[PDB]
Amino acid sequence: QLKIADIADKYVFITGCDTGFGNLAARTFDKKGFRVIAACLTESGSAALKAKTSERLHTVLLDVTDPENVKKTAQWVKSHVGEKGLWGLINNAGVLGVLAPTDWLTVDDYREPIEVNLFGLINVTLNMLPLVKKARGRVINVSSIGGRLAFGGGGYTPSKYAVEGFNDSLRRDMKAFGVHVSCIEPGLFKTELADPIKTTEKKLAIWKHLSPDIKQQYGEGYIEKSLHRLKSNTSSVNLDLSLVVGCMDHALTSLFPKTRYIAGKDAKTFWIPLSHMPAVLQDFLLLKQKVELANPKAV
Amino acid sequence: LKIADIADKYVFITGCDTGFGNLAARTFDKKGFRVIAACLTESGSAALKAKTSERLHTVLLDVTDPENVKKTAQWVKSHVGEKGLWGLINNAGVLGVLAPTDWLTVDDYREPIEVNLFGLINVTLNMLPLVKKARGRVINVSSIGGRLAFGGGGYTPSKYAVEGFNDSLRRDMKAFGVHVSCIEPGLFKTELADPIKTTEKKLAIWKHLSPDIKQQYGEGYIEKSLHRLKSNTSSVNLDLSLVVGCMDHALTSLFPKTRYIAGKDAKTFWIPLSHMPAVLQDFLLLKQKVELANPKAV
Ligand SMILES: NC(=O)C1=CN([C@@H]2O[C@H](COP(=O)(O)OP(=O)(O)OC[C@H]3O[C@@H](n4cnc5c(N)ncnc54)[C@H](O)[C@@H]3O)[C@@H](O)[C@H]2O)C=CC1
Ligand SMILES: NC(=O)C1=CN([C@@H]2O[C@H](COP(=O)(O)OP(=O)(O)OC[C@H]3O[C@@H](n4cnc5c(N)ncnc54)[C@H](O)[C@@H]3O)[C@@H](O)[C@H]2O)C=CC1
Repeated sequence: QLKIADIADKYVFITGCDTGFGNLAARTFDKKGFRVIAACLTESGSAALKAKTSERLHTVLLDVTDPENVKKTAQWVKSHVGEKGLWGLINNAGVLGVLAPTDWLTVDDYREPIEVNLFGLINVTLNMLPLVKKARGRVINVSSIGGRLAFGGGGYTPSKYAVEGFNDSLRRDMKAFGVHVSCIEPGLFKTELADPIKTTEKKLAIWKHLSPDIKQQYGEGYIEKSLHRLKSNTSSVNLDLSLVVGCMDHALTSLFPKTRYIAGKDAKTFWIPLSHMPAVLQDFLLLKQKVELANPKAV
Repeated sequence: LKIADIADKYVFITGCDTGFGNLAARTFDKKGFRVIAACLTESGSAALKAKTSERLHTVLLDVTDPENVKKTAQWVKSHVGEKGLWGLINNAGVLGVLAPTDWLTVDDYREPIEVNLFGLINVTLNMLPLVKKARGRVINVSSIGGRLAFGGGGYTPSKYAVEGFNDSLRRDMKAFGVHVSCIEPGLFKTELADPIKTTEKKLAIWKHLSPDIKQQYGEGYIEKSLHRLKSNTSSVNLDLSLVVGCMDHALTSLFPKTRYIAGKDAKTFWIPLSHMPAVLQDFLLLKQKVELANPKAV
């Protein structure tokens, strides 16, 4: 294979490096000899990341939903990289948000995941884009199988579908500047994103204030019956985060970066294939394992 | 065959002032449905009332106003009583600012996402108990723009998002016998997409654009891009009834489809192109795009 040269002279900006993919990426690209700028949400996230990495790495406190903070951070990066520009932007920061049946939710429940996963990713992209153009560099967007195949109710799937759409508008707009745009679609991975207990604890808070009608339709025990089911399929979840960082690595360092990478044997052989199937067949296969409502005719 | 007792069934349609929503309100009124036509403007609803039977009611709805949506859902709940709401057609939408991504701020993305996604979701969540009651139909108007990305701006993200929400809703509602249909129109002559309106927004943005971007694209880029939009306004459907016919099948068929494609453009070019890898989409979609004056001026 043909890799790029002068990795040591190139800067990579990564969002959400406190935990998960972003943290392993910051550490992996620091070892590789890139100059990493690791955006962290929390002081302890950045202190633990600094403590584990070389002097080539800098950390910045970034909340991607704070437009002043994003603009300041882009100003800082612009001074520091000067005429090298910014070789690599990895939009990794994301949250699950509330995940529940659609008919349990209000529109406000949809706001948080869209604000981080879409608006935050867009604003960071628009603020760094002049620097990535300058370097003729790489924008890497972290999507989800949830951006090709809808999860249950909540803003996560809409936010990820939207990222897929923005990613393609950006790729086509940037082809003229020699800037490559790569979309990464991970399967299910053990990170801090998706915590069966955290997810069940949010469903229970919603249940507490849910109308009598919905409670009668689903039935008492629905939440706990559907946790016994989530836990039946927690074995088939990747613990190897490097399958995703390897994809970021190829998108950063390959002379021929792919427009889409799929991480996880789950994703390559089940989820993405299922995303190409007509809805009749997706609904058939996805609904086979769903908890029966107590009183569906109580409408 | 078709359902029975069309005359006993209510259909709520958003954005009936103009375009698909207007033709749908009129077509379903003629068909003998009891239409509740949500209009953005007083003059939109006065002209719609004036052209339709006494079976039709109009309500003033801004889908981005959550108080207005909740009030309208209360009004509908009283009026349909125990029939519930047989049909919800989420039709209301706007294009927003359409321009190269590197011209835009995040704020430019907000309006189309607020109408096309948040507005559609909030109207859906407020009417859903009534649609469950009727064991009825939710019909979401997407776009080829929700399967294949248009230029920069929030329209394509909003439409991709609708496609995602549509599938979450279909799967959540299968247990209540509620069917969910997604309509993907090609390009149609409505008030949505107006080459002159689109060019007039690009020019206002140009006026405040950084020296760097202006050098890269070059003076005349916008006007060269209008000469090109106007070269391909022949290949734009004038027959809005191709879309309302799809809504009709989704409302009245015992076997409503999960997705309808309207336009010969959409069936034979756009949707096929949406299944191709990016190398091939970018090849075909970029062939006809205005060369930048100084792309290396970065
Ligand atoms: N782990 C999985 O199974 C899947 C993960 N993904 C995506 O991978 C990306 C990374 O998440 P994971 O590493 O899995 O989880 P994680 O929660 O461990 O990492 C997400 C990161 O986002 C940061 N973050 C959250 N809100 C932020 C904000 N407002 N501003 C700045 N940073 C913020 C957190 O500090 C954290 O470092 C996300 O975009 C997620 O949607 C994709 C598909 C599924
Ligand atoms: N016309 C086309 O070629 C295409 C249209 N579509 C979709 O068709 C749908 C209907 O639009 P068209 O009839 O084509 O355009 P249009 O502009 O003629 O109709 C849109 C309707 O939405 C209403 N509306 C706009 N903002 C609103 C708000 N905040 N609250 C309530 N109502 C509001 C307007 O009053 C109007 O009646 C849209 O969702 C659009 O995205 C799909 C693909 C392309």
